[PDB]
Amino acid sequence: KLHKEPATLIKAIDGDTVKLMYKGQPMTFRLLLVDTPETVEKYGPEASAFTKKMVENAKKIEVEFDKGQRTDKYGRGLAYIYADGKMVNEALVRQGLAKVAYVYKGNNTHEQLLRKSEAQAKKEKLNIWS
Repeated sequence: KLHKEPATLIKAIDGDTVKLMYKGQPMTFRLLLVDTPETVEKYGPEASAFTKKMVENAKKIEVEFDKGQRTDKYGRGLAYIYADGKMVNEALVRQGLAKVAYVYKGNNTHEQLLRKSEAQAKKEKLNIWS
C-alpha cells in the first residue's frame, strides 16, 4: 500500500516540478504521470500558475511515492503530490492542463485514475484539448 508523507512547500518551479522540504531536506519533485506544457509553450503559463496556486494555498502538502523507482536521472523525486487531500497530478489532468505521461519504471498505481480524468477533460474540450 502507498503511504502519504508530509512535506512543506519551498518553491513551485513550473507545472510538473515542485520544490519541497521532505524529511528535513529540500528536494525537487517531478509529478508522476503527467506532462504539462513547458513555460513558453501554449498553456505552459496556465499549468504553472495552476500548480503554484494549488500548492501555495494548501494548509497541508503530502507526497506519495509509487512502487517503482523514486527518483529520476536528474535527482528529482517522483511522486503524487496532494494539496489538502486533493491530488495535484489528477487536478492538472482533469482541468486539461496536462496529459497522462507513459508509465516510468513501474510507477503506475494511479495511471487508470488519471486516464479517466484525461478522457473527460478531452470530452469537454478543456484547454489543451480545445
